[PDB]
Amino acid sequence: RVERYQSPAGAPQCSVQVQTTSGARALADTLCWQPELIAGKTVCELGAGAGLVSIVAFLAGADQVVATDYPDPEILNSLESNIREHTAASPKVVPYRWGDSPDSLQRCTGLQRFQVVLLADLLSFHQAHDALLRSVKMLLALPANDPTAVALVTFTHDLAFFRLVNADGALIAEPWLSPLVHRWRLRWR
Repeated sequence: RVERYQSPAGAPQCSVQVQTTSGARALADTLCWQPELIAGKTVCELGAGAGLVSIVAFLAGADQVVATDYPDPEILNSLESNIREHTAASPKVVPYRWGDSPDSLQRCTGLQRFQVVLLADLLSFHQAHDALLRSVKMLLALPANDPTAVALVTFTHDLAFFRLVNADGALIAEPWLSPLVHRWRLRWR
């Protein structure tokens, strides 16, 4: 089942066709309107799924996109097949289980941490909220080096994930942009 995507009218502009096995569209939409969010930044996508946001991230001029999903051949292969089919410093596709030390991911890509971290539609399964939090804590660039470091979290209409973040006082979870599907933001401090 091929889902087709193209950016909205009046955006600083490409159509994407991907094999499949919502807030992804929303996070994408944002990236086209505000490419300067990720222009020249290092980007890591958690649960990249079909690969839409990572492809857009690339087309927006990130200096590295590391798209990740669960270590499953079926999903990774097509993730890569989709990402490659729209790439002519190519993005890397790396397996990563939420909560795992990122040593191997940092081995494969050369990056320790990331300036932008993208989380489209990962919020439905609650029992994973903790591992997601810890993942962001481990993957997001530390303020010492990058003060403008950010994790962009988008989801489709609970907010308990963000409750979980703030209770754990390391990161801080704030709303970020108006709803289309909601858009939030994680950050240090």
